[PDB]
Amino acid sequence: KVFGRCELAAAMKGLDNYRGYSLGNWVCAAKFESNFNTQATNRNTDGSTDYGILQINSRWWCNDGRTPGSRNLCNIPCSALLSSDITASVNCAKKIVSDGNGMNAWVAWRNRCKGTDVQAWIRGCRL
Repeated sequence: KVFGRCELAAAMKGLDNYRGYSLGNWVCAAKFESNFNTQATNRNTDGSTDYGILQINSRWWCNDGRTPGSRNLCNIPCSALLSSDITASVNCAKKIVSDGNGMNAWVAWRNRCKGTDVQAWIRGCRL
């Protein structure tokens, strides 16, 4: 499913201020990570693949059966992260952001959202 900005913001309200990260940060990351598309996937140089709305990596978080040495810390097959229901992505994202590096774990957030007016991303949305 390709989400609308405000639609995704409402879907992501459980992440609003989680670990101190305002909702705008989460919507901005999704935009630049998957362009609001739950079915997005990207293979990396190291053989791992990023999945879904938040492009969660198969090396540590989910199992895709083709990433040798993978850890599957979120205990889910990566395909669960491609569903139109983003719950699994939201619950795995919570573990990742708690890992110690915060949202810096998402390269697109670090390079395109961090230190910007992220409030603009939920502007106009009825929450």
